[PDB]
Amino acid sequence: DDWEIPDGQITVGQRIGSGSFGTVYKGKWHGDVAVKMLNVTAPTPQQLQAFKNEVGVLRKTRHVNILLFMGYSTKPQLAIVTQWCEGSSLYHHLHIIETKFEMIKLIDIARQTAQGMDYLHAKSIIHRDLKSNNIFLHEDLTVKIGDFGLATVKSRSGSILWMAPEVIRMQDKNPYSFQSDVYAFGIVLYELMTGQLPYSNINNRDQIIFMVGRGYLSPDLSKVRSNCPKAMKRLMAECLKKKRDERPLFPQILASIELLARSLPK
Amino acid sequence: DDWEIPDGQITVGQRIGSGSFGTVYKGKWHGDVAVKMLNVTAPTPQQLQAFKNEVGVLRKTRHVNILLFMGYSTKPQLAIVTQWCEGSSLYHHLHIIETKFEMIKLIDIARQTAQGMDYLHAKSIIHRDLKSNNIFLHEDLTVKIGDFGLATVKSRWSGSHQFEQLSGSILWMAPEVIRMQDKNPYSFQSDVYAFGIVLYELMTGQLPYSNINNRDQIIFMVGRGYLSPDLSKVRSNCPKAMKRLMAECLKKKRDERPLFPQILASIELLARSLPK
Ligand SMILES: CCCS(=O)(=O)Nc1ccc(F)c(NC(=O)c2csc3c(N)ncnc23)c1F
Ligand SMILES: CCCS(=O)(=O)Nc1ccc(F)c(NC(=O)c2csc3c(N)ncnc23)c1F
Repeated sequence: DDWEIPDGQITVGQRIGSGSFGTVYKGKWHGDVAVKMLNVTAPTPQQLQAFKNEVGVLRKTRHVNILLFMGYSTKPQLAIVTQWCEGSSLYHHLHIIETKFEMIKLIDIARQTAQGMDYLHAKSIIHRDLKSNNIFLHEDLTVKIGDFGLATVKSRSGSILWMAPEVIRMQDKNPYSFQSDVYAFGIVLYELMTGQLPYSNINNRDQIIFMVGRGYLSPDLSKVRSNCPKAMKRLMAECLKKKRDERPLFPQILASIELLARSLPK
Repeated sequence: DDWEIPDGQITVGQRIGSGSFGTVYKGKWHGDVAVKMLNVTAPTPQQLQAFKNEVGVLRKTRHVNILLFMGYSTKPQLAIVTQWCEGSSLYHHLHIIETKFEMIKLIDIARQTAQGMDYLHAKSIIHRDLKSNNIFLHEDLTVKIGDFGLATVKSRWSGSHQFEQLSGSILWMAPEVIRMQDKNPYSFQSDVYAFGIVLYELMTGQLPYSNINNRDQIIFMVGRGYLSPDLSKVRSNCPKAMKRLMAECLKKKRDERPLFPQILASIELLARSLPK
């Protein structure tokens, strides 16, 4: 049972992650691992207690498209250990190196991503930050969705682009529904289908923020490339719906992504 | 938490597992899965209870080189559900479709297999049936070790699954195991021995004792120590450290066999001694 990983066992190496929420280092623990060290130095329950509970959510995940939670540290620091992934994140492929994907592959990344989310949701987990930076291309073929945990350890800016309007207008207590995630997905669809971040012709974040939340600005669905199937535009539009209850849930989304997939190379 | 998958959620499809201890099917449940259905025709509380225990073992595993356990069913029949791997088993590649692997790749397959084994052991689980059919090459480049699951349940239900799967792996059995000298011959080391055999498979592209068609004799001879894998068949470009590690691994005397942490060190060492 308990995934406590006693000190001395994990070797820490090369560094990668910034901000708060933690620092991420590439590690070694029965092979190459990833270690996200929260660096929130010396808790102190019930801060300690909260982390143990946050871990509880992670252990509920077992899926090819969800990042493999392997264990957590308490001693050296508070930390979570996951599988390490070769290749780069989708945000990197698309908007940093500009890897041009074949239309067939693009549809597939989407396919897997929806696959993973459907799972997350079926297991009552709201990601609350689905974006192409948290979608990893492992060996550049398999999709691993990460950073969906530790909402709560953050309860006790700059992924605005994926925020649904209800989320964006920091309005009520909990904007986060499955459909909040669906909308974010929509944005990532638009990402794949146009190899671009939305609203790139507006240089004023607050303006984006204001408009998105009011439904005056929305992503420009006509920047999809020609070899992109008509039905993809139809689904993007469905996930991107400003009223949340107009958005499909994932199983239904999944269905559309499959149906339209095996009408493409034929 | 608890992993029981409620009825009729899973979609069974292609039959793949022959086997008299139930069938492996390619399934669908949140994407492609593998479903192994025990089809010992309806328990019997509490075989059921012990079954659930066996999952306790499976849940303990969370490693890239261990076939991802995804959940279990009891509802229609008893079942274990895992990720579906694309690609084929190491058995299939070596012996059925005769894939010639790059020397670098082969050593890598060894490493991973060793890697996963190390972990498997570092969680006090003995495989008891390591062979190249239980080493799966997902996407042709990641080893997922499977079929180490329902140890006790298998060890203790009426049927010829108790027989077949012993016969099914005489080649990988350590001597200690071959001569049923007592109740428990199975060890970290017997696993190391079987691993030593897959090492042979990888380097020789062959099963051992390929020129001894009488299988009853194999059992006698190996148990007595008159027979062991012919290590002069290692393809001429195999690093000579790997040929030594092989020997080290296959030691007839169990306690001369190194354990995985150390094996892993050797494999990683001889890796660095090849491309550069
Ligand atoms: C099961 C996921 C738990 S979580 O907290 O929701 N996500 C989560 C937890 C710990 C991590 F190190 C990471 N990983 C990363 O941030 C990360 C950055 S690069 C990278 C990589 N090449 N392989 C694995 N993980 C990462 C997570 F994505
Ligand atoms: C760690 C998993 C539990 S276990 O009992 O050790 N192994 C185990 C349990 C249920 C399965 F369907 C399988 N899978 C198979 O037998 C199997 C045959 S082909 C195949 C494949 N392409 N991908 C996954 N699994 C399999 C297992 F290997």
